[PDB]
Formats: sequence, structure tokens, C-alpha cells
Amino acid sequence: LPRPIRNLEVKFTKIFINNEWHESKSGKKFATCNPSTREQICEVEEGDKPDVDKAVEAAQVAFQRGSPWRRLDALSRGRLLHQLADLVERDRATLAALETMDTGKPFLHAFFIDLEGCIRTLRYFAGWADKIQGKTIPTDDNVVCFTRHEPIGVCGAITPWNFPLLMLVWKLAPALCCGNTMVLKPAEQTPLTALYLGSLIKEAGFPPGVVNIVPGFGPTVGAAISSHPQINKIAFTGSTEVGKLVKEAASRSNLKRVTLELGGKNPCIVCADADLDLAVECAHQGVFFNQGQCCTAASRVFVEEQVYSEFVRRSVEYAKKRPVGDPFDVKTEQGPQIDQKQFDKILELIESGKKEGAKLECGGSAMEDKGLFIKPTVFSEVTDNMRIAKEEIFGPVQPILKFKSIEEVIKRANSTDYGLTAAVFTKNLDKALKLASALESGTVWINCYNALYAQAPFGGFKMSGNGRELGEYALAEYTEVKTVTIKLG
Amino acid sequence: LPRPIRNLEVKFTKIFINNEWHESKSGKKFATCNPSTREQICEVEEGDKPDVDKAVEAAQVAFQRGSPWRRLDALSRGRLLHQLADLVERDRATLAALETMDTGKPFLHAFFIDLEGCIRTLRYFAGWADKIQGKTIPTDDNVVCFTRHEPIGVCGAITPWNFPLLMLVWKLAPALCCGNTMVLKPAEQTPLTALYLGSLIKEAGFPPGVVNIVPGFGPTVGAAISSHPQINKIAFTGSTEVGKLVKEAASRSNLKRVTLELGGKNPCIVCADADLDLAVECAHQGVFFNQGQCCTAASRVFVEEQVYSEFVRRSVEYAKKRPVGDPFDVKTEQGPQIDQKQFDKILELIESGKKEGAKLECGGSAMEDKGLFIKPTVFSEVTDNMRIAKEEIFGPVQPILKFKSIEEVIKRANSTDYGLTAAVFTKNLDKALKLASALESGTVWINCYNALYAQAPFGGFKMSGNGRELGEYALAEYTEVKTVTIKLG
Amino acid sequence: LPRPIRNLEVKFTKIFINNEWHESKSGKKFATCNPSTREQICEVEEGDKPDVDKAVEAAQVAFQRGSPWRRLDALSRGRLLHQLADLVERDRATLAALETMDTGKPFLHAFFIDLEGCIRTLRYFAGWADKIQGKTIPTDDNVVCFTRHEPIGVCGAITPWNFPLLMLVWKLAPALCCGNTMVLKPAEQTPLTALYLGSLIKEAGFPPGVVNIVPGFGPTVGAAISSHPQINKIAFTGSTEVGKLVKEAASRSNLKRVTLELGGKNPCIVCADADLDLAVECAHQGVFFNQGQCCTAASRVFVEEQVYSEFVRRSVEYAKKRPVGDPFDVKTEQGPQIDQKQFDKILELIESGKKEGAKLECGGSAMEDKGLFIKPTVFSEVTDNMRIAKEEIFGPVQPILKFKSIEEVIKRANSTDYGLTAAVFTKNLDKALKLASALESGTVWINCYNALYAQAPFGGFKMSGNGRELGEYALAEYTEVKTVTIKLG
Amino acid sequence: LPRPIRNLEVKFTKIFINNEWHESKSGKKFATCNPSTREQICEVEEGDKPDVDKAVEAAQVAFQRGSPWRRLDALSRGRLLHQLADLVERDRATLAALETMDTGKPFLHAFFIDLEGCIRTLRYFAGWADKIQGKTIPTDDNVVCFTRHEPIGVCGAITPWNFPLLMLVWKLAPALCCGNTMVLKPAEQTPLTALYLGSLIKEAGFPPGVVNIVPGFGPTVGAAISSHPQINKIAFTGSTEVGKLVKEAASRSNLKRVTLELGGKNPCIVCADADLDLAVECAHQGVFFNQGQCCTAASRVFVEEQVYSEFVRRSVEYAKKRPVGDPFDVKTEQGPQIDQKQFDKILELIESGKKEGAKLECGGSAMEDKGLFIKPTVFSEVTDNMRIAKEEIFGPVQPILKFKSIEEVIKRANSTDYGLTAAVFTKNLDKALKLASALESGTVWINCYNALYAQAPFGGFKMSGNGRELGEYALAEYTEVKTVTIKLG
Ligand SMILES: Nc1ncnc2c1ncn2[C@@H]1O[C@H](COP(=O)(O)OP(=O)(O)OP(=O)(O)O)[C@@H](O)[C@H]1O
Ligand SMILES: Nc1ncnc2c1ncn2[C@@H]1O[C@H](COP(=O)(O)OP(=O)(O)OP(=O)(O)O)[C@@H](O)[C@H]1O
Repeated sequence: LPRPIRNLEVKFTKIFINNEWHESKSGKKFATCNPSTREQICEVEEGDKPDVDKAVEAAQVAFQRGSPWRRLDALSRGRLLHQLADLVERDRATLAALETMDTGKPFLHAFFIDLEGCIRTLRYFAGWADKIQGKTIPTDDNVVCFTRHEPIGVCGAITPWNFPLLMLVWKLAPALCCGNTMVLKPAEQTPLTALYLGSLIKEAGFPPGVVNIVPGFGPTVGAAISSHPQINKIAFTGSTEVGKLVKEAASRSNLKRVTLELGGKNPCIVCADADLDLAVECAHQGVFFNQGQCCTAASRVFVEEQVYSEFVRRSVEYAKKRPVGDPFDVKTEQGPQIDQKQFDKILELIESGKKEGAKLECGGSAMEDKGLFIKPTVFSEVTDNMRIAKEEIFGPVQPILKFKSIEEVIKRANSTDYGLTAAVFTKNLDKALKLASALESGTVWINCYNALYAQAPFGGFKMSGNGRELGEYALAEYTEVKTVTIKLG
Repeated sequence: LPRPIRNLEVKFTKIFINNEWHESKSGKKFATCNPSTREQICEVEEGDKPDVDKAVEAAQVAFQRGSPWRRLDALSRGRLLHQLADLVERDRATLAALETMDTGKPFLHAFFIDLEGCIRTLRYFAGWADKIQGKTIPTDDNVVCFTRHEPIGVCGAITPWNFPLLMLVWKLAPALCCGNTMVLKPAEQTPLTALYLGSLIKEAGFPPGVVNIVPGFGPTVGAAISSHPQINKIAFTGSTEVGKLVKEAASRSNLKRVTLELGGKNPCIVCADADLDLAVECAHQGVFFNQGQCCTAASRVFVEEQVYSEFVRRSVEYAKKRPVGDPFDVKTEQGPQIDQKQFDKILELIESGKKEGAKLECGGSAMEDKGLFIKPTVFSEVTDNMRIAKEEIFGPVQPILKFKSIEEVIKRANSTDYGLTAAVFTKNLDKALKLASALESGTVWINCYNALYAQAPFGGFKMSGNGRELGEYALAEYTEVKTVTIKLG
Repeated sequence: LPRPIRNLEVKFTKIFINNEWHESKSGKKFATCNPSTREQICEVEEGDKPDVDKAVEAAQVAFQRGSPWRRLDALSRGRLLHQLADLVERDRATLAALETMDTGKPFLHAFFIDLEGCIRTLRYFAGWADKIQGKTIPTDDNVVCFTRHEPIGVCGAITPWNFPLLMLVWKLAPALCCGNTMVLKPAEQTPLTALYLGSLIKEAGFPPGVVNIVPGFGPTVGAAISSHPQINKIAFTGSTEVGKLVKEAASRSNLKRVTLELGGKNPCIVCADADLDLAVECAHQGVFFNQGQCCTAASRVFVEEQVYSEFVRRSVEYAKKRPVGDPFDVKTEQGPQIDQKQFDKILELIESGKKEGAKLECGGSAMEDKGLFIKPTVFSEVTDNMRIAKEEIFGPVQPILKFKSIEEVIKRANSTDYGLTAAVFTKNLDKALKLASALESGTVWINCYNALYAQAPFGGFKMSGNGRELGEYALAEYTEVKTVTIKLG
Repeated sequence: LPRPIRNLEVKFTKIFINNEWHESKSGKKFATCNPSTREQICEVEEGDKPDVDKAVEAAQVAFQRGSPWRRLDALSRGRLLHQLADLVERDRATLAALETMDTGKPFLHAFFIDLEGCIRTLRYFAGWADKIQGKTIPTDDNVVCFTRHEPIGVCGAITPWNFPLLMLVWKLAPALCCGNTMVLKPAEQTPLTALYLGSLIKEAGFPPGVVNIVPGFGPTVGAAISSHPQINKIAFTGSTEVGKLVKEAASRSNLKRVTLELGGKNPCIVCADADLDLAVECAHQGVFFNQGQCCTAASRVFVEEQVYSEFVRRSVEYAKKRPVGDPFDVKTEQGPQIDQKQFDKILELIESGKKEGAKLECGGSAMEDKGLFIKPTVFSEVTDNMRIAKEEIFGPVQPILKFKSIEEVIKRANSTDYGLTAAVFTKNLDKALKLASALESGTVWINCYNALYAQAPFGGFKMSGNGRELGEYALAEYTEVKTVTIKLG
């Protein structure tokens, strides 16, 4: 196991433009606080519209025809991404420590999950660089028709506080592999790993202006990016409400392309013939992973009547044994919630459960009267009309609903405006495939949960998003199709 | 040559929902007028939000799991699209006549261009129905991962007045081949071919509710479609201003997927080494086709200084010899403009060209005093700052500009916020490919103009659009990607 | 049900070259006899090397640059195949009757299985004609690299007696859709449907020389095709021994490309958790379909010990009720075997079973002392070392073997030099996917048998063949890849 | 520039099986000689059929289900290929020196051409490992159909003496990225780089038996590989005569899949409108690269009559100035021929050119009386009937032929039984694309020569080969397609 870095000094705190560090144009700065201790970590330069303008102009110059970035052969863009992955691997412990300090997630989770995801995603897209292929299309005997899959141009990337570096890398890896330039805006709560990544981008050898990073607030920096007349594409991960604002501003300004990865009301369907211990363990990790602060979180655990009582019993047992505490301690599986507004929202939803008729099986309150920790909570006798079964909790709360038939559970699982993920637990071939086909979700897991691969696309149906991240499908978000039609005389 | 149907009676004027004809819920009707005779053709039912709600509910019921449309095998949807193409070919004369009546385009142009495009597009996408393939993705030894390219659901289609049936078919053909259901809104100026197509959809055997058609106005029917919470995707063709409103309405409502095909400020570049007579004939058809009312119309004809004078001279001969008159006459190459608003807009721009310093080479005024016909107009000595060079004329006006170097003409051609099409005329291999690569346009034609194929994608860069129509690329706009990841125990 | 044509006169009996009918160069003729009655049907022209030379020269002329076939646009080759499918549909009863007379298979099987397969295959490949796309490959900033998927040229097609027309159409549909020309050789036992198809090819409008048909014997016509210096590709379906000779002659002569579809020793694995009645019915159809004369025939039925005795009992019941008799009679499910050498081989293998220790559960002898009919036979207590479990019977004999574990049955099923098809019967998700992954077979059916689709590739692993027929994969057998690399100055 | 290793000691001379070094079962050894010094370099173990049987059994054990190689995830095979590329780059100087010692090619050519190709090919295919994707195919509402692109199994690789390491890497890179295991046979003249690569395969961490190397002769080791019943695929590069023997042996034995990369009679067409100096430099490197010992060598330089005399004149200057000598010297562009047999064959053809009427413009004899060096030779007035135009010289002889029209030169260029490469020099767009389409060659270069990319497929039409090497196309040669069709109950 890697040794934790409990007292790490943050070195990178400025705006990154043209491979140089800059103070904000206004001189303003903002603080980032450690959610575990509640103390201030450091001050970071606070960007605004003039800093975004400078970042966009640097990205435009780096993207113009004839530039060192545009002239690189396809395989050299791949080599640059591999070198970046090598540096992320070399500085893996430092990056994980910065993520633990900023988010409160356990150091070993940031090391083995977030950083592993970053490295695998960078290596995967490094391999696509010389494999982005268009088509030659048969038309007429005297015509030569083909398509080019060109880079779009300047890509904005706006990311959230729950998986800061990973959500950034999910955008940067396909964007750079396709030949685009970028302006990145990490969440104001979590700017540290993004700024450290900027130092690795320069050391890896990327030409200046290819990647630019402007820390700051959503309505200031984020809105300057979404409305920018010279940004050609935006990729956003965060709340559905902010995703709607970003896409509206993009449409109002220059019709820039927009990919959105938003929330979900994700179901977890446990059939009577499931491997019950596997279903209990996966639905537990599904609800409680990252303190329940994950877009993939299970928010509705539907269990067939035949195994309902036993499933609740084993779930209550798992929830009570989960070690909650200091993220740097090796034993910890659950750190604190990110902030007060998030924490208070969870407790208000927990209170709503008892009042509406759900049976509080365990937890249901804070761990201590000072910290941001909530005790792993489980509710049984949950019905569809309840608040704990309709609203995204984003916390450690497991609502367990009962069902009788497959046709019934398909209708109930799909009765939401969302569709990010779904999970099915059954040993039966036909039920597994029938449910995988019928569930309106971007990812359907069978007999597993949170099984992500850099080669498998991820994204939402309905209000859970537009477009896909990961896999070959990610390339379509970062390229523009040009048809060239030549008529021979 | 097919005989012109100069006195065709209109049979279909109602709202089409569940394969039945309905009056508008309000009882209101609007008139459609013939731009050649300036007389009313008929009254069509005027839809509003209640009619759109009824059409959407029919489309949702036809898309629900277990419906006859959803249970058809892949090859059977192809058979349906092929039968629809056979009916369009059988009724080709009636449809071309209805299109000439509504738009003023020559009958032979509607017959051999619009209708040929319709038939070819339907047959091409009929062939894709059993060829929409997802992927099997290698992950780990104990994992089976694959993608399904599922239909999106209810698709809205909002089309313009210049190529009414063709723009509708460009959306209907891939939508139905992918298994979606639809709500169509033809332009208020041109509803007749859309309603006749509804009668053919029923005759072809499409289950009720698979295609629904609601004639009416933009802020009423169109806005109800763009904002509907049960429409999952919208495809729009029309102006950049309205495309922005449609996309903002989509974002604000349910984040429905949006394809936009908008205007352009399309360059036509003629090099000194070009086959001059070929370039003259192509740039002439490129400006004057469909009375200049084309999204692909060349808005700036850039001609190299060495051949400028001769290009201008031959272009004037073509414009002066272009036959303008009754669209039902075999000799007619240019009919009237769509309406008085369009006609006055074109004359205002012609007047503006004279006032800003361009040399009026021919035309420059209306053909008569009581019609909507405009004399084919050519302007030389045009500069980039002029209104006739900066604005989309959407009329029979050819602005001819002069250039000296390739690098200069690339900068000038790309200086726009648009990027729909571009055309290049040169005999030099390196020059043709360098321009094909450097021009920021969705389609680049070389030694041809308006060369479209059902198998070649079409769409814009920048503010000319989002997404593609035609080719294999159209399928991505009408399907939603689902990852299924199975962990073997 | 279609009315049978018991006394149909065969109209087409000559060599088909350049859309004209010719007598053989030698004047020689051969007879085709009805295997049901044992009487002569008619005489057919007997081709040899000079008739193959004339057919190849006609195919070469039809393939040369500038020819009417080479100049057709991609979509028109698709239209021609659709018209051919329409004619095959129009003359479906006549074609099925010719196939029943030649092969002895029931009229309703030829009508609803063989002819349905022909029509679906022609329609499917008609849709690929304008969708055969190469690639544009990113290399260097100053390079334009792309691939063309060109037709190969003259394609020979050699087919067997068990599914005469279907095996021919599996080759002709992708060959013509890709733009190739052809020389067809049907089996000497079954030339009638191929010659009738020649009349439909001319009526459909294919240019002369695009398809040429030379009936005759294997060592004469077949060997002239396989060794021909001007045939560029051969596709063969038949025995492994003859497939080896064809590929050797192809390599010795001009290295012409060769696709082979050969025999198999196909296993059918029934797990204890299977739907037993479904497994019994599918393994019954799997063994006894087309009188056991099918490359897909189940030759080893492995049944798990827990359900072994019950599976044997229900199988014996199904075998005893199968109606054997006149192919034109509506009730008949099993006609006669094709010929004496085939029939005697079956009886010799049946005799070997009793002698080696297998338990003859039912049948085991001829139906009558005059005809070519064999009684549906089932053997239990079959072991791997036995002749009935190692050699391809090509008859109505069901060897039932017992197994205890999945790992054991994988090893035993894969212990053959063949690998055409496999079938698995289980309700368990994990076993179904583990077996589908581990079985070395070109097609793995789960809970079904003989489930073929024009869109799903079919072909063998190991000595069961080289290449694939059907699906998008079929196009790779009928195209040659050309890389065009252009360096810009 | 890298320092030449003029006295490198050979470390690896043994048979490589299961990551260990073995003596030949017979104890026999054969000598490898340096063509520059004409002295023995060392003795290498001489394999035979027993060594091939041992290597095949090791490869089969390493490919068996559950082996460490088979259980590695897709991305881990990519990591292994990348590590192998890093070791080849680290030992680049040693490998280039070993290649110069065995072949006589200049050290800098081996370093910047052969070794660069090796590294680029390994890195390209390392990127394909987790991107080999099958398809999900739409069939019926109750069917789940998909394809898997499985590894074929044990792959044999038989390579020639002209580009020893590069031809081996062209097979190894896609074979291993697809998950296959291998048995390699380098040419008897050039075994040293293959055995050094074996030491790097072990160092990189490939499990034992994944790559096995057996040096030896063709009719002994090569024939044992081509006829082996447990080798599932063979890839061969070399002469057309031997490729035929290999393919016939494959057919006769177990129908193992065969890729062939054979000789060519490659045309180089220079039009009157070409950049003459570019065409002279390209056709010179195209004939003289690697002492003329290239499968891509231009065998007929067709020059348009209008520029014929000037082309001949400038070509002679290039040939007379080409530095011939010690390959370890920085200035050397042409080393010795491979052996006495090759050297005498070239001189016999040079003598034949003089006797048949060609004008000897320069060279025409050996450089000295004791070496294997030949003076760069140019012949003008060459006609199609001559031996120097009809036969593959495989030496430094440039035959320059004259042509008048495009149609004439297309007929003459395609009159061969071969079709590996073609090159065209013209500034005209239509001429370049018409020739690219009409020339029957696997690769058509336009305004360049020998422009190869790891991402661009390479192979022949007609008797120049079967299948492709490089690009995505190479994956199809190293995978076997499996259709899995699941019927839901
Ligand atoms: N108006 C905006 N325009 C653009 N970006 C914004 C805007 N508002 C927020 N963002 C940015 O979007 C990203 C995601 O923020 P997010 O939607 O998750 O808000 P949140 O505070 O985390 O959620 P919540 O308010 O539901 O608790 C961050 O980088 C944030 O700064
Ligand atoms: N030597 C040959 N060369 C080429 N084609 C041949 C040759 N021998 C047979 N054929 C042809 O190949 C096709 C398939 O014949 P096939 O291999 O099935 O022989 P068969 O008589 O049916 O089998 P079996 O001898 O095992 O009972 C037929 O069209 C046949 O005429």
C-alpha cells in the first residue's frame, strides 16, 4: 500500500495559459478548504471573463493552421498522451493526496480508483490518435467522395467537485487525441489536482496554448466559457440545472457543440434468483461509494418480494459495519460529505422518509455534532411516491423498494426523467437480457456495479445527459465531419 | 418529359394523427398561396399546442415496448421504407406539382431534383434498417461488454419552405429506419407535400402513430414541439435565428437531442488554372438554383485576378440567357420568389449593392410590375465589407469578388461565423486538396456544385449547424448508445 | 399454403453466357434424376473447360473499365439486386418445385426455408451496394491517405446438392453488390434452380456477362474454374476433401482468393438447467432437418447426467412421430436421401453403432427395401471414441452422449478438427456466456438451432472453412483493398 | 547521428522456445555471413521438424484457455507491446548493426528506416489491443445476436532476407495485439535480429511460449510450419514461387488461414506535367533503395515522351553520384548485394539488357573484382518485351521506358500478373485520381515513393499476395469471427 502524505504543500495555485503561470487579472484569490478538518488548505488565483479571454486566445493561436500542435503527425499526439500518462503514474501519490485534501475521499480510493481511471483513460485515448478514420464513399463512376474527421477547435471543459481530476481527464484525453485545444475550469471547491495536472502537461511537452486552466466560480468563469464566441465545443459534468444553463448559453451565443454528463435516479433491480450475497454487496457499494456522492449512485434498490426481507436484513448488517472516519487512515471506507448545503440536504431527506411511512432500519442521523459525517442509512417499505425514491439524495441513504413482476419493475424503473445507469442481479439468461434491453439507461450493469472501462462509453439517456464519454464514441464529440466531393472531368 | 399538372386539386389539407385526418382543435385554418399566380390554393387546418399534444401522445403510444412498430424485425422496417419510396415514385408527378404550386420552383426541377432526392434518400435508409450495428468491446477475461444502438423515441421534425418535402424526408428516412416515431411540422408557407406524404405513409402500411403531421405556425406548433417534455429528439432545418430558439427551448425543457441545419455564407473559389467554362456554369447554377433560395447558394464568388474579367463576362451571358417565367413551362429555369417579404428583401439588397460601389453587370430589378419574379442579377467589383457580400441574399444575385493568393482567399472564405458548403475550381491536385483541408465548411465541392448523395453526409461547421444529415452519420442522430456490461461469476 | 406443382416442365437446361443460352461446345449432355421417384427429370447441357473459358472471357469483358456494369452508380447495383429478389419472389413456387424435384426435400421446406433465405439474402446485400466504404487515414500534415474497397473481378462460385439455390445466392448477392462478375457451377446432381435463376438475372436487367452459369461435373467444370488463370476469386461450399483440392488448385495457378464453407462435427450441449422440451425439440430439428443432409446438423448431442435419461426418452418419442414420405405432400417433414452412396454410408455407420456398444433406442434401418428413405434413428450410451461420434453421418441419426461438468464438455466439444456450429441449452446466464466464449465454432446458438439471418455471418473455425458468408463480413471476401497515398508539395 | 558499431559481438544464436535458449535437436548449426567483408559472422542453431514440433507445442500450451496469456485483459497486451517497443528503441543501435551485418544495408538506413518502422508498428498495434471490436446485430425482437473477434490461435511467420526484423514485426505486432501465440522462422541468410528480438520479448514480460523462434532452412523448418496440423494461421513474405508452395501446403494439411506478401513488377509513371525533379528523386530512391532489393522497387519507370530525354539525363546524374561502399560509413547509400547468387543474377540481367537493344546510360558492371557491389545502372530505350522490363531484377538497375498516352500506360502498367505497388507523378488532379483508380495495385503512391505508415494497409492484387499487413485491416488476418445468436424464450 502507498504511504499517505498527510502534510503535503500545494505548489500550483495560479492560472495556466501558454504553459506559464499567471496571477488573475483582477488580483483576486479564493480559498479551498479541507472538508475533513474544515481548515483552509491554500489560496488559488480567481479567474474571471478577462482571464478566460486570454486562455481562449491562447487556445485559438495553438489551434491555427501551421501551428506546432496542428503540424504534429497523428502518432506524435498519441506519444504526448502516453508521456502524460507516465507522469501521472510517476506523481500518482501526490495527485491522490491533493484529491483527498480537496474532496475528503479516502487516500487509497483516490490512489486506486480516481488515479487508476485517469491513467487508463489517457493510455486508451493515446491509442486512438492515429486511428481516427473517416470514410471513402461510393457514389458515381466519375466522383471521388470522402469524409475527414477533423478536430472541432477550442474545447471548454467544466467539471464538478466529486471526481475532479477523473472528470477532467475524461474530456482532455479524447479532446487532445483528436487534435483540439482546451480551456479547463475545475470546480471552485476542488481546483488543486487540475492545476497540478497543468504542470505535467508542460513537462510532457505539449505546445503552449494546447491546454489552458482557469480556476474560479461557475457564474463568472463557467458562464464566460459557455457564452464565449470563440469556444467551439463544451463538455460539462455536474448538476442537471447547471447543465441546462450551460447548453442554453452555448445555443444563445455561437451554437457551440455541448456534451453533458448529469445526475441520475439510478435503479438497482434484484431478482429472486440472484446471488443474494453478490447483490447485497454490489447494491451496498452502489449506494455508499464516495459517501453516496456519485452520479452512478443507486437511488432506488428494487428487490423481488421472495427475497425482500432477507435482502434488507443483510443490507442492514453491511451498512452498520462500514468504517467512517479519517480519509488518510488505511481502514476508512467513508470520509466526510463535501460541504454544509450537501450535508443538510441529506438529513432533510432522511427526515422525510420517517414522516412519509418508510421504515428506518439503521442510521438516520449525523455521526457527530461537529463534522460533516453521516451514518450509513437504510430504509425499507419504500414506495415510488416517496421523496426518498424521487429525489437524488447524493448521500449514504439506501431506499429499498419491493416488486412482484419483471414487467412491473421495468415500468417503475423507467418512470423517471433520468437514465444514467441501471444494475440487474439475476442468474437467469432471459431475465438479464430482457431487462438490459428494456431499461432506459446509458449503462446497464448485470451482476456487478460501477464497472467502468476506458473502452466502454458512459453517458445518459433522457435528462441524464447528451453524448457519451469513454470508448470510440467519445471521438464523435471531439471531431467535426467534413465531406469532400470531387467530380472528375 | 413528364406532363405538367397545371390544375391539380388539393386532396389533403388536415392534421394527420394515428393514420387519420383531423380538424384543428380550434377549428381554425390558414391559407396557402401560389407565388406564381398569387392566388390562394386552399385552406389547411391550423394546428396549435393541443394538436401537438395529441400527435405526441399518438407517437409515444406507437413507440411503447410491445407495440406493433417496436416488435417488427429490422428487415421489416426496411421493407416499409422501400414501399413508401415506391409510392413516392408512383405519385412523383402529383408531388412535384404540389411542390411547384407551394414554392414556385419549376415543375421539372421539383420532379428530377426534389423528388429524385426523396426517393433516393428513402431507399438508402431503407437499406440501413438491418445494418445499425453496435459493438462488442474487449475488457477483462470475466466480462462481456457490448453496446446497443437503440432508437431515441419520439422525434420532432421542423422544416423550411425552400425544399419542403426533401428536408422532411432527410429526417423521416433515418428516423424510421432506426425505429423512432415522429411528429412533423412543415413550414406554414409550404404544407401541401407533407400532408400528401401522410396519405402515402398510411398506404405503405406504417402502424398508426409512427408518423404524425401538424401543420401550423412556428411560435405556436414549432415552439410546442421544441419545448415538449415527451419529444426526445428534434431535427430542424431553417434560419440560424430560429435554430437558436429551438435549441434553447430543447435545453430548457427536457434536454432533448437537437440536430440543426442552418444558413451559410458559402464561398465559391475559382482559381486561374480552373476549367473556366466549368466554373462559370457551376457558380451560375450554384447562385441561381431554386431562385437563389438555397442553403447551399454561393454568397461570394471569389475569382482569381488572372481570370476575373473573363469570368465576369461569361457569367453575365448565363444570367441574361436564364429563362424566367411560369414554373409549369418546360423552358422555365427560374420561377417567382416565395413571397412579397422575400422579394422586397432581395430588391433592398440589390439597391444597397449599387449604393456601396459594386458594378451592376446585368439585371438589378423586377421582371415586371405585378409579379414576384426578379431579373437574374450579377455584380462585379464586390468587396468583403459590402452588404451583398456579407448578408444572405436568398435570391438570384451573384456577387463576384476578386482575389490574388490562396492564403488570402482561405482567410477571407473562413472569416465568417458560418460553414455549410464551399466549392473550389482548379485543375491542380495540391491546390484542390490544400483548399479542401483548409476551408472550414461541412461540404467542400471540387470542380462541381450542389453534388449531393444520400450516402454522403451534409451539415455545417460553426453557426451553420450541429450534427449531420444523410450517410451513415445520420444514424448517430437517431439512436441512443447503451452499454451493457456483464460480469461472469 | 402454396399449391404444389407435381408435374412441372423444366424450361432452362442450357449453358448461360452473356445472357444467352448455349449448347455445350462438345454437344454432350447429362441427366438429373428425381430422388423421390428415381426417374429422369430431363437432360442438361454438359459444360467442360472450353465452356468455362467462354464464360470467363464473357465475365472479364463485363468487368473491364468502361463497361456498362462498371459504370453503374453504386445505388443502381442495389436496385438490380432488389429487382432480382422481386422476380425470385414472383416465381417462388416454380423455384421451390424445381428444388424439390432435384433434391427430394419437401416442397413447403423449399418454399418457406430455401426460397425465403434466397429472398432475404438478396434484399440484405442490395442494401450494402452504396454502403461499401473504405477509410481516410490520418498520417502526416502534408499527406492524404485513404483506402478504396474495390471489386476483385471475376468470381467463381461452386455449390453443393443439399441447398442448391441458397448456397449460390449466398455467393452471388455479396459478389454482385460489390461490383464483381461471376461464373457459377451448380452441383451436377442439382443444376435446375441455378439455370432458372439465370433467366431471372437477364429479366432483372443485369448487363450480359455479369453472371454466367456452366453446369457440369466437379473434376471437369469445377477443376477448370479452380485452376483458371483469369478467375480472381472462388467461393466454394461442399465437402472438406473437395474444398482442399479447390484451394490447392487456386494456389498452384494464380493465387486466386478462396472462401470455403465445409462440413462440421457440430455439438449440441444440453445442461441440467435447460428448458428440456425446448432442448429436445431443437436437437431433434438439428439432427433430422433436411434428412440430416445439412452442414449445420447436430452430430454429437451432449446431455448432462441429471437429465440424460429423460432427454433420451423424449427424443425417442419425437423421432418415432416424424412423418417420412412424399416431399410434395403437405404433412411430410422428411423426404428421401439424395443418392445411393450417401444412403449406404448412413446404414454402414448405423451398423457400426450397435457393434461398438451404443444402445439403439429406435430406427436403425431403411424405411422400405426399394426407396432411399431411412427411419429416424437415436443412439444412447454414445462415447467419444465411437464412429457415430467421430464421423459426419449426413443422415437421420442422433448420437446422445453423457457429460458431468462444463469444463469436461468444453474439452470434448472442441476435441475435433472442425468448428462450424455449436448449440447450448441452459437457462443460466453465466453458463450460456462461458460456453459461447469457450466453444471453437463459427456460430454458437443459445436456446435455439438453425437460427440464420442474412445480417449474421456464418462460417467455420479450423477445417470447417475459411472466410465468412452473410453479414457485413461477406463484403471483405468480395473486395480488394487499395491504399492511395498522396504527398502534397 | 548514432555511432556505428563496426565490431559488434553476436550474443543470441540459439532456438527460442518457452523464453529459453535451446540447441537444435540434431546439434547441427549453419553459418551466417557478412556480405560486405564476405566473412562468417557466427554459427546459428539449425532447426528442423522436431524443433518446430517443440515450438508449436509451447505456443499451443501458451494459448490454451486459462493460460496467463489468455487471461490478461485487453489493455495489458497493449502495455506488453509498448514495453517491447521501448526495448527495441533502447537497443536500436545494436539491432541496426546486426541488420547491417546480415544484409549489407547501410547502418543509417537500418537505424532510421527499418528500426523506425519496427518501433512505429509495435506502438500502433499496441493501441489496437483494447479496440478490437465485434458487432451487435439487429435481427428479431426476441433475439440477441453479436460477433466476437477471437484470436485465431498459433500463428506461423515466415520472413525474407531483405527487411528481416521489419517483416517479422509486421506479423508479430498485430498477432500479439489480437491475443495469438507464435512460431517465427527468419530467413536462413538473416537470423540475427530475430534472435535478438527473442531476448527482448522475454525481457518485456511476455509469458513463456507466446513467441517462439526457430532458425533454419525453408524446405526443413519452413515446410514443417506450413504443413503443421496445430498451426492455425501462417503469414509469409517472400517469393511468389515459395508463397504458392506455402499456401498449397496449408490447404493440404489443416486449411490454416494464409496471408502472403509476394513480389511485384511495380510501375512508376511520370507524366509530362509532373514536378520533374521530384519524380527523378523519387523514381531513383524507388529503384535503388536497399540495393534494389525491395518488393516495392520500381521495375518499369514509364516516362511521358515530352519529358523522357530530360528525365533520363537527370536520372543518370543521380545514379553516377550515388555513394556505394562500406555500409557502416555515414556517406554510404548503397551497400553490397546479399550474396553471390543474387550478384550474378543481376549481372546476367544487365548483360541481357545490352544484348536486347537498351541504351546503357551508366554503370553496367561490378564496382570491383572481389566484392558484391554493383555500380548503379540506368537503361534507356527499354521496351515491354525485354528481360530487364519483364523480370524482377532485385538490384540497382533502373529501366526507363517511354509512353505517349494515359490509356496506353494504364494498359501496359496493368499487363502483369502482379500488383503490389504503383507510383504516379503529375500535378493534374483528374489525371492523378484517374490513375489511382485504374492501376491494379495494392498501394498507389502519388508524388511520392515508399511512403509507408503503420496505419495504412499494404499488400498485393493478383499474384503479389493475399490479405493485408498494417492498418486496421491487419486485425482481420489475426482474428476469427464468431457469431453468438441467443433466442429469448
Ligand atoms: N452558471 C454556470 N455556468 C457555468 N458553469 C457553472 C455555472 N454554475 C456552476 N458552474 C460550474 O459547473 C461545475 C459543476 O457545478 P454544479 O452543477 O455541480 O454545482 P454544485 O454546487 O456542485 O451543485 P448543487 O448546487 O446541486 O449542490 C463547476 O465547475 C461549477 O463551478
Ligand atoms: N475436383 C473438383 N474440383 C472442383 N469442384 C469439384 C470437384 N469435385 C467436386 N466438385 C464440385 O464441388 C461441389 C460440391 O461437391 P462435393 O464436395 O459436395 O461432393 P459430393 O459428391 O457431394 O460429396 P461426397 O463425395 O462426400 O459424398 C459440386 O459442385 C461438385 O461438382
